[PDB]
Amino acid sequence: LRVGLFPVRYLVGTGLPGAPQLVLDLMVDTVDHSVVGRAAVSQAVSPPLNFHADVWGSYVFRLAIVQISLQGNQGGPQSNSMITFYGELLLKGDGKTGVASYRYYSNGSWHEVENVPVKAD
Repeated sequence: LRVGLFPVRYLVGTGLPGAPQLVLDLMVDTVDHSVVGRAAVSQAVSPPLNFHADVWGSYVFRLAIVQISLQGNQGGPQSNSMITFYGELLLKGDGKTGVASYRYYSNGSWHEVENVPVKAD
């Protein structure tokens, strides 16, 4: 409801057959430097991976990287559900490309995807 917000969609992954794919639909508040949105992790493997989380975090600019830290769960930050997602995006300063790592919880275990490409749109 305040002026300072914009959306952005990031596709995180190598894009290789059978590789994990993370889609982040993010809201960015350029005043408080805060971020909120959704994470979806899928993989065209057998069985199908359909992981989802409400995510939140913040961004920081260092001179040129824009670093976005995210964590997530079922419901968001006011929910007391366990954190099931952590992500760190190291985007180039234009906010359109970069590298990312993340960890997600599924089937009683953590799964980590490290240093994969990031693109917007």
